[PDB]
This record gives sequence, structure tokens and C-alpha cells, in this order.
Amino acid sequence: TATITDINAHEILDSRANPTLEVRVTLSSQAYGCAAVPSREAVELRDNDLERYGGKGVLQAVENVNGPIRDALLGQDPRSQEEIDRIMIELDGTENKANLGANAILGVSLAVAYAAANNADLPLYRYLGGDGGPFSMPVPMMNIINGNFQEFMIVPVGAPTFAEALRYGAEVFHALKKRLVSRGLMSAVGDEGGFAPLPNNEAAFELILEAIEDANYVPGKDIYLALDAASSELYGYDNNQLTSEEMIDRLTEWTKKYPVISIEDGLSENDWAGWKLLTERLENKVQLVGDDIFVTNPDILEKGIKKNIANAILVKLNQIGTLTETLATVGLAKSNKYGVIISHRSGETEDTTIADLAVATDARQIKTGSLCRSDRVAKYNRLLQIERELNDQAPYAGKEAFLF
Amino acid sequence: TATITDINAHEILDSRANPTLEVRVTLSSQAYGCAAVPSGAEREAVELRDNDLERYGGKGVLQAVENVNGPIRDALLGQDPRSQEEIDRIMIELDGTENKANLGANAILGVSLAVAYAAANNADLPLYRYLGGDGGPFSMPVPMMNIINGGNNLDFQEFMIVPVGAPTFAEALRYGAEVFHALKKRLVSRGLMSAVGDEGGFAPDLPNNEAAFELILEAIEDANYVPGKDIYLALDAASSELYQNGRYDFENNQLTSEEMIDRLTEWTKKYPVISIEDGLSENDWAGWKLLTERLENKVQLVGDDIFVTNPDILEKGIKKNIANAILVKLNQIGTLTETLATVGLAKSNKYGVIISHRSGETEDTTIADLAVATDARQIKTGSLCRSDRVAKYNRLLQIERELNDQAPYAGKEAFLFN
Ligand SMILES: [Mg+2]
Ligand SMILES: [Mg+2]
Repeated sequence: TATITDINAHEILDSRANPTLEVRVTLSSQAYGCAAVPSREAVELRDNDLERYGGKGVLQAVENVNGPIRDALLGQDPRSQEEIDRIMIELDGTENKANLGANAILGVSLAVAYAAANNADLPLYRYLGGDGGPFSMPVPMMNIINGNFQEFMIVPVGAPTFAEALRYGAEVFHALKKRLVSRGLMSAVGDEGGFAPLPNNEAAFELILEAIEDANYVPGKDIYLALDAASSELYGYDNNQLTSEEMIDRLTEWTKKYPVISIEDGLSENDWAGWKLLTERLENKVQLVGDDIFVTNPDILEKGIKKNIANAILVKLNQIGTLTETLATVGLAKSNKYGVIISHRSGETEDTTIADLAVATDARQIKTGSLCRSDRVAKYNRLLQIERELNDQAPYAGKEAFLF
Repeated sequence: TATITDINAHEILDSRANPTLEVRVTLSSQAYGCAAVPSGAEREAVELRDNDLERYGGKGVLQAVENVNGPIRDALLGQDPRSQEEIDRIMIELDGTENKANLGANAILGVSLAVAYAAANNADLPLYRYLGGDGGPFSMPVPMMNIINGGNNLDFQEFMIVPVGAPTFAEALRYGAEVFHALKKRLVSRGLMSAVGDEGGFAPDLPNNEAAFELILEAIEDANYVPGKDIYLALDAASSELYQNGRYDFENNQLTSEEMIDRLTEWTKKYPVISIEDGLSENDWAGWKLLTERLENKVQLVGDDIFVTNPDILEKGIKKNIANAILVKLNQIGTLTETLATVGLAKSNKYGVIISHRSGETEDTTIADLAVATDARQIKTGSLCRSDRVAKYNRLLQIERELNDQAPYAGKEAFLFN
């Protein structure tokens, strides 16, 4: 029986040139697993030494993995995810994971699962999903325009496979780029890729729809729009000053005027009464995704569900801090007819965990960025590999991704 | 002794959302290796595309993928993956073209690299150890980091920092990241453009080419490093792009070879420029001769497009006293073996060697292991944002931490033009 014989972390850089950590968990069988961590929610631990990386170092977090965390886990069976995650959550001691750092905990949480997977000669998605499953290729939501709303996205719902979904997106991305250049508009990319041109949020959807049709896809069927209002950042809502109801009104408008299939954080995370009506109104017309309002926290999601808030949840591993807790959120969401979107973070790494995770959980949806930057594209390539490995038994979710 | 029992390629996406290939080589031991192929943006080996206008705008690589899975796989079944030269020779012979235009340099390179990884993994060694051998010698290369892009206002293509003065690669990386963040902060505070180009560099609008280096110098100082000591500058002029017979489109003007040389010279005296890449066109050998005569002792003169990682062309360059360093791009020539010959010829002739990425990259980190294994001492692998780039730096971090003392950071010893 393989047991954990060593855990080691070191400091690496994320896709925004900010430090993060990478963890390797080594087993007695000599098999090992590696994982890196992407960039209210659980507390990531930074060094705040202003003479080093502008205070964003993660040396202390690395110390916690290599010392305290390591000692408390030596000898453990890596297959016992829940218990290992329990030992760490207890060791931290805080609701926050503020002592050891959510980044330190998650790094090892993930590396342990990779270790167990590798020891059994299984790809992560297989180790997590069963033998078993069921598996499905998730529908990707692709951040194409940014915001002088935070994200304007395309969603290749109508593709027959993930490989085709990917191609649909790439061809729209290229079509859009050619337009921006022709209009003398900005065509360089932000953190997740994606262009940041524009006079009035609306005109963003206009460019996109042009792009979709330029590439010979139908905005009704082949490809939809999605958006991330990130309204928490606009809150008693900032081009004008709108009340919650006037905010909902516009959302309702756009949903009618455009093929919007999903809306993220339409209202503020501090506006639960607003979310109630928004949901009441559109819960059957569009996907209403809670991000900041839920922060991948199962207790908060539970309260959201009881109180009729949203109809989908954005799942961010490092917002909660452990694999076990993340799977609980996913399971709770699925139990209650809520959509599940496995999500990247702004500061990503070459780590492709969310790809396997979306497949193994049959989440059916993934948000992992625009179509340039390997911080994003590596995730799509991993999904290419998985689809080609599972073939027929990982059908592309398509329309079936959306439950509303 | 394990032999190749399978080769399989498939079509993935590169960091610019264009298709490329990834290849897995499987051995009888059940060990396997994988590699992916990058893509750039004249004499270089032929990257094979599909040209099917209704698919990825004609940029598919299904044919290259088929070439790997069919004829290449057939030719290589039962070969010992450790025999890299023979394996590359077989593919070169099978293609039968000077250009690799038949099978595709992308199909050939993908297999060539995956074979190396398979052998490495069979021996249970990291690639840098497999390639460099047990004893090495190893070194951590000095990175040149493209921080401001051009060629959107700016004529020159790449304005880079080079942290020659750091004590370790880990510190070199920190130096660069802090200058990168200092620069971004300046651009933002001044309402200038903060979005990035292909390699993750800022692409602001500036009154003139120089202003890019002036901004970079400010940023180096904001981060409290000393220009010309801790951190130097390097330039990719990519002048082949500015060359229309028989002058160079510089600052809304039209320069002779010697005027361009004079400009490059001014910059060398005014700023701590340690390296200039493609200062003149690949079709201006006469100019290169003069450029080299004048600056070869004062600055590194990197040939990129003029040599295209081709040992036969570098030899010609050497005989004609052209340049004093070569930019090494695997996929410009097409096999690991021919790439290593170029590196070897460069070293035997005291040319600098810079292992390089392409504009279109993948999560593949081969060039990191390659630069350490060949004791190249220099690497050019992009700005400090975008994992297509940062993944290479992180790989260098892993390697330094594994070698710890057997891989000293090259620092000043990377530059031998003196
Ligand atoms: Mg969000
Ligand atoms: Mg160049």
C-alpha cells in the first residue's frame, strides 16, 4: 500500500508574473503527483515583503507546505482525499484557511489526488469520476471582449464535439480580430486573452455577432452569447446610477434583444433581495450564474438555493480551498438543478486540473478564458486529449449542459 | 532495450489560436514521450498546413498529423529511440526534400522531439539530463525578455531586458518580473496602453523607437535595479521586415545599410544594449559584413532570419565573418539532430547561442531543457506574462532547484563577444 513519503512546494510564477506555488506529493511506491495553484473567499497567503515581488511572494505559504502541512500528512494514504483534506482544514484551524493559506492547502489537496491517480496509472478525470463516470465534455464559455461589464463571451452550444466547439470559437476569435483591426480599434489582449476596445456596453455584443456571422455560424443555434456583469463591482449600480430593478430591466432587455444564454453576477453579492426578483423573472429564460455571491462555498450556496437565488454556480477550486469541499459544492449544485461551471482564475498556470475536473464531475460547462495565451489554451488542449481518449463515452454536453 | 512500438499525433491549438500538432512516441517498455510543435510569424524548413479555407482559415494540420500517423510511424517502428541521429536521418531521407516540404517540418520535428522524451522517460531522466548526459556541464541561461513589442507605431520588433547581473536564475526571473510590473504601473498611470502582444509584451504607441528603451530604463530604475549592471537591454530589429531594395524603412524614412548601422551604433553607445538581433536584412550580407566589422567587439550580433538555424548557412556566415551569435529555433530546421549540429558549430566557432521560442508557442517546455543541456547560456522565451512563456521560466526554476549547484547561472559568462 502506497503512502505519502514526501511533500515539497516551491515558488513559481503565474500567468500574470505574480508568484504562486507548485506542489509535488511523493508516495512510497515512488509514484508522485504535481499541482500548481491559480490566483468573501478563502484567504490566500502572501508574504507582503514589499522588497520582493511587490509584496506578492508566497515563500511563507511554501514553508507551510514543506513543514507543518508535510509533517501532518506523512504516512497517509493519498486515496483518502476527504480525510487528508480534513486533517489540513483542522490543522489550519480557521474558517478562513488564513493560517496555513488556502493556496498552501489547495496545492497539496490537488497534488495528493494526482499522486493517487498516477499511482493507479489513471488520468485524473478517471481517478475522480469512476470507471464509471458518467463523463461528458463541457461546453466552454469563451471570454472574447472585456470591460470603456467585465466579460462578453461566446458559447459554442451547437457543436457536435468539443474539438468542433474549440474550432468554432477560434474562427470567431480570428474573425473578430480582423474587424477590430479594420476599424482601427484596439486588438491587444488582457489577462485571460480577450480584446478590450468602445462606446456603450451594448456595442460589444454587436461586434461579436458580426464576428459570428462573418465566420458562417448562426448566432441562434451554433453559438450563443454569455456575459459576466460582475455587478458587485458596480454597487446602492454605476453609466448612470441604476437601482436593482432598473438593472434587472436592462438585463431583461438584452436577453430579449440578443441570444444571451447565460448571465454571471447580474446583481451585487450584497443584493440578495435584487437577486430574488432577477431569478424569479428570468430563471426560466436564461442561466443565472452566481459567482461572487456564492464563492464556491457550499453553505452559502445552500442558503442561495433555499432563498431562490440564481440557477447556476461558478466553481473555483481556490475560492474554497480543498478538493473535497469543492466536490461538495458541485454535488450540492447538481442535487438541486443548478448549473455547474468549472472556472479558471485571472492568474492561471500551465496546470490543467479544471479540465479533468469538469469531465470527471459531468459538470457540462467550463469557463477557462479567451482563445490565446496557453494559460488558457493548455486547458482546451487537455480537453482535446480527454475527448480523444474517452471518445464515445464522453459526449459533448451541448444543449444538455443547460438545465434552466 | 526498448524500441518504438507506436507513434500518434493529433491536432491541438497554439498560443495564438492556430492549429499545431502534439506527438506521443510509445515504447515496448510502455514508456512514452510527448512533444508539441511551435509556429513562427525565408530559407526555413516548410511547416505543412492544410489550406482548407473552410477550416481554421486554412491553417489546419490534419495532413501533417496523417504524415506522422502513417508513413513516419511506419518508417520508425522498431527503432531504438536513443539513436536520435539515425531516427532523424530516416525521416530526412523519407521526406527526400531539402525543405522537408513533403512530410512537413512540423510533423518531422514533433516526432524528433517526442522520440527524445520517450528515451529520456525510459531511462527515468529529465530531458536536460538525458540530452546533456550524466556529467553535463550544465548552466542556467541568461534570459532575454521581450517587454515591449513592435513591428502599432514602433519599427523594431522586440525591446528586451537581460538580467545579466543576477546571482541565480530564480533571481533573474524576479528581476524581470519586477521590471515588468514597474513598467505596467507606469503605462497605466500615464493612460498608455496596458494590453499585450503575442509574446506578452506591452505595445504602447510611442513618439519614437528609442522611447521604448527610455520607458524600459525608467522601469528598471523604479524597481531599484542598476541599468548596465544588474540589467541590460537587447533588441530584435527584425530588419528583414523593414528592407525594400535596397534601403530600410525606419522612422518614416529610408536608410542605407550604413545609416542603419550608424543608428544601431548610436543606440549602443547611448544605452546599455548588450545584444542586437537581425540588425540588417537576411538579404543584405554585404551590410552584415560591415555591421560585424564595426560592432563585433562591442555588442552581441545575433543572426536569426539570416541563418535560420541552418548549419550550412551558419558555416557560410562564419567564413564571411557575419555576426557573432545565432538564434536557435528547432522548427526552423526540423530535427533535434540538425539543431544540435548548428549549436555545436556555433560553439566551436565562438558564436553566442540563444535557444529560442516561436511567436506561436505551446505549453511544451523543451527549449528550457535544451538550453540547460547544451550549456547554451542564453535563452529567449518571451515576456513575463502568458503561460506560453512563463511555463518555460517555471521549468527553468524546477531545473535550477534540481541541479542546485551543478547549474550555475551563466551571467556575464554568457557573453563572449569580448
Ligand atoms: Mg466573475
Ligand atoms: Mg527574430
